[PDB]
Amino acid sequence: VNSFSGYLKLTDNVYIKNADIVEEAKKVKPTVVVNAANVYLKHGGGVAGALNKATNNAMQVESDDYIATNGPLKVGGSCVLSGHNLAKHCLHVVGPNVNKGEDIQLLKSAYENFNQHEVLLAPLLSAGIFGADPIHSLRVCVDTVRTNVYLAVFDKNLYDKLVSSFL
Ligand SMILES: O=C(O)CNC(=O)c1cccc(O)c1
Repeated sequence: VNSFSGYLKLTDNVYIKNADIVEEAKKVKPTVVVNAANVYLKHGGGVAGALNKATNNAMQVESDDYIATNGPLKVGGSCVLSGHNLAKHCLHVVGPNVNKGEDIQLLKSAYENFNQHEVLLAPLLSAGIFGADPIHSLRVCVDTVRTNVYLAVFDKNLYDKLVSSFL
């Protein structure tokens, strides 16, 4: 038994809710929140900007030190950093950005990072401003992630379509 409430069960291990992931992280304070990162950890908008804003920019300060030491992530890659006031840890995962020409086949590699963590609060990777079809992203999630994932979908209209079209 964990602290997540009001999620619709899709599979053995995948759960979904219409929720602001920032508000969800503040309420639950999960072990791991997933950020929809880019390779530079420049948290300007969507999930990364909202979580970064909720940390009062401490996520961006930490991220800049990480990049100055280690260089950019890979598309499909991740790093673990502090969760600040939102979570124990933030798993920054880079899904492919369709609006930048990145290989959508990298979405499965991106989701494989979640398997290193027993439980996560996460967005649908490569959805929103990353330009992928959220229906596709949910299918890859269900077919790739084996650990327990709690998906927060910001848009109520998209949430209802994700549930009602789920195979
Ligand atoms: O849910 C998604 O797939 C995309 N969500 C966002 O971009 C987002 C989530 C929470 C706050 C916010 O300003 C944007």
